[PDB]
Amino acid sequence: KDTLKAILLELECHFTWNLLKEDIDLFEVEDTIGQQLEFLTTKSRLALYNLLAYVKHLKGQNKDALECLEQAEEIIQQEHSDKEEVRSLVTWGNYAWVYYHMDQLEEAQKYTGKIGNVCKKLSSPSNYKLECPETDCEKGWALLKFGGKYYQKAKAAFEKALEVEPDNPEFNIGYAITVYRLDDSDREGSVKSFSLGPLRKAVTLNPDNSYIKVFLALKLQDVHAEAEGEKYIEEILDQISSQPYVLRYAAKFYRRKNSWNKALELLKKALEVTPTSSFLHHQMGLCYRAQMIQIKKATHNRPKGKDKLKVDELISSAIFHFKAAMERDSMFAFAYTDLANMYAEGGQYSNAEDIFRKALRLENITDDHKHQIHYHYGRFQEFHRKSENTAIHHYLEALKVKDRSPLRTKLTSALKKLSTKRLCHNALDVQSLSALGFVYKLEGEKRQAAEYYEKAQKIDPENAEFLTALCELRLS
RNA sequence: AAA
Ligand SMILES: [Mg+2]
Repeated sequence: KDTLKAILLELECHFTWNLLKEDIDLFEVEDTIGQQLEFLTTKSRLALYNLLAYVKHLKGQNKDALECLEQAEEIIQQEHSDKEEVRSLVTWGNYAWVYYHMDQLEEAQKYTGKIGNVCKKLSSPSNYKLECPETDCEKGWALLKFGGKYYQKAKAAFEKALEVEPDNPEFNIGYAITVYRLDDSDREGSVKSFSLGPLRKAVTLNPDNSYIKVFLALKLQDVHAEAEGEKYIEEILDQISSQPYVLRYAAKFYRRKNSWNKALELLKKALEVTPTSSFLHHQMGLCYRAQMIQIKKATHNRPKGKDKLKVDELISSAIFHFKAAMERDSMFAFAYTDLANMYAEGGQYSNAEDIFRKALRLENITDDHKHQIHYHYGRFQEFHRKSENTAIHHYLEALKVKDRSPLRTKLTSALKKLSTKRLCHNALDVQSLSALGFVYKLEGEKRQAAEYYEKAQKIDPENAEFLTALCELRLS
């Protein structure tokens, strides 16, 4: 039996790719995968059903997982008659792992052995896995689905597949999309457009694919070629209909151009197809907020008459959708911050607070996103609740979690104004002392940082944070 | 899916 458990780990499939269930909302993934099967016909059905099966096992539904794996076998027979045996390895891997979890050891073995046989047949240098670009590609996609944390591992996976077939249409889409997301991940300030080239190439290799095209259009918006982008959008919309995975990215395009009504039209159309989508609900709320803001700016932050009436309607709508986004994807960090921010604007602080505090307890979202929550809660504390003590705290956490980001200077500027103010009132305010300590340390003003920590330590001598700072402050 |  220990021999079997050893062999399982050697297999190449979802069970050995470190896809941790904690890093996602299991229901959202299971749901959206289901929706991708119905409404994203470009993507591999065999891959989605292999992934679905694994997801279902993470939900503790091993019986349904097998059923999913059966669908895959049928798809293997259908789409991959030729190259049947080699397309079965991942499916067979999930089978062996799923049966092992159901304590059907004899059955689990039947699959590993079935996998072993195929490996020597096409003698790969490994006994229970065969390196393959299509599998590297499936790997890339599963990784992507498990969120921000996996993007680099995803990128590499596609890179491994493209190493073999640099001109494969499918492979290029995966890579291009991955680099496109990494353009929007862990930004330090300005926008990134490493993905522009790979998308160019992806599109050329996939002429009829409007899903890949929409990313090129958005990436062209990002780099101030809005004209070229919008023409790409118009071409797509006249070329496809009611494909939620395409309409929603066109909606985004229009939204940023401030064409909110046209964005709302496209979203709504995507919605009647896929009404539970957290993507769509977020984008909707964003449009209502923006429209709401446009009015406030046009009335110097104090609308009267039908304006105030409209603004309150927009707020309520934006709340409805942010909440929907949040309820559908418990891992959707910006669903929480936008919801709470809108509750704040609405003056329902109790609701703002409850949403923020849930967002502050998400352990497994990325540091970049943790960082944004600390930032927004900090502002809520400062401007709505007027608690400078609490805001200073959260600006510090934001920087501690991620110190180089487009928020860096908003955070250090805020910490400096607040700490100075509070120190003009009480020169012995410790939190404010360690605050300027931390910031000056961050800015490289090593001496001023030391002075601030020394004043802090004089007040709170055996503080292990201030002792640590002064030390590491002496170590350059 | 925010900036
Ligand atoms: Mg999603």
